[PDB]
Amino acid sequence: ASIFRCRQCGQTISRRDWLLPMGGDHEHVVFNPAGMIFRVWCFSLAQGLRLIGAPSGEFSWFKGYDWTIALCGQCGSHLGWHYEGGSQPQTFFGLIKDRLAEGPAD
Ligand SMILES: O=C1C[C@H](NC(=O)OCc2ccccc2)C(=O)N1
Ligand SMILES: [Zn+2]
Repeated sequence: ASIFRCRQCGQTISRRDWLLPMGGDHEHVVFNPAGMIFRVWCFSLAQGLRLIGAPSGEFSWFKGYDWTIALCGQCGSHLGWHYEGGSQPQTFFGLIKDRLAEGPAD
């Protein structure tokens, strides 16, 4: 089983087997209105995160879902976002691939 950890501190976050094909693919290369560019990978489940702020629909990369910022719960690195449906209760995470390290369970 392949595991995703926080690249900064090694906190365990998610699993390759939780990748989620939102819109057809887990990977979305996106930018926010301020011009920050991210390679986002969608996961159905994740742990080790602290969510901050209120949910927002602003410029959501996944139509019909609102986002909340997700930090590493250990080190405070910005690891991505939590998404929740605006009209149904599904949830998932969009995590910044380059802020994760993928490797074996060990
Ligand atoms: O789906 C989304 C999430 C994303 N939000 C965003 O970039 O908000 C600003 C921000 C929050 C925290 C760290 C960086 C930028 C956005 O514009 N669309
Ligand atoms: Zn961390």
